[PDB]
Amino acid sequence: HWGYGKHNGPEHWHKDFPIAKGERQSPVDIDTHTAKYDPSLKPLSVSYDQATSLRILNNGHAFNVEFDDSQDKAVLKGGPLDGTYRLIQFHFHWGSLDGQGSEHTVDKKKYAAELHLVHWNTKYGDFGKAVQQPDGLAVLGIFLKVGSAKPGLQKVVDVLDSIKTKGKSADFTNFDPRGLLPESLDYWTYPGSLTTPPLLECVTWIVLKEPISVSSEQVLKFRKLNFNGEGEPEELMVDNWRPAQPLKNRQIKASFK
Ligand SMILES: Cc1ccc(O)c(S)c1
Ligand SMILES: [Zn+2]
Repeated sequence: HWGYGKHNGPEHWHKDFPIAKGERQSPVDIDTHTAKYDPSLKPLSVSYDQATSLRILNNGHAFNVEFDDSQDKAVLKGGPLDGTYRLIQFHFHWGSLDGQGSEHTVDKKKYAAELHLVHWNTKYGDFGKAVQQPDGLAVLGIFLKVGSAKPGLQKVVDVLDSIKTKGKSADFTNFDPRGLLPESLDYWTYPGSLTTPPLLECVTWIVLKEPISVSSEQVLKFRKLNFNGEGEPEELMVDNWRPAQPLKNRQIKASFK
């Protein structure tokens, strides 16, 4: 099945998921000079004060920090969005080397990793019905660069050794995703897709301009995770990013001058 290696990586995914060569695939390169400022974008509203994390899971492709999305807590609205989108999980994509890892790129620059905070449009009732709709998801994408540590990330880094391999989970309560956000909410936005199979075209992407800084030791610990299950040959969970896809008939809009 699918993954990130030579035989089952991004160049292969189209055979099981033909939408891989669709009209609104993600990620894309963000050409900052041609992304036009849109003064009709309303400001972005991230309301994470009542977020309830539950668990962290190694799914064999990344790790997910999962949230209780059974009530009106942890919502994203405003910006380009009509309505309210509820946080369900976040995960990262990262590299084997600090010079690569992000899925979106900014004027072809690759960051060391990228955070995806995944939210579903509450008008569709749950995640599974929302990924059947073209406006079902909003993903807040945040770039990571290597420099100073991100103190708000440490509780995640410290739990990773308990979920080394595919299928492992760990209780992960009371984690506050506000500690993963940069100062500014200036962003670029465009219509796209999941960047992993099943590659569904449901996503309004909101990619923050300001990266967060994480330390070299924090990212090194992401790179000790494993794609394989326990008892299987070790394959380090690194380079779980899809490269940029054709922009096709899309415009990227900037929230800022
Ligand atoms: C499950 C899932 C939801 C949203 C996403 O952007 C990605 S990459 C994966
Ligand atoms: Zn992702």
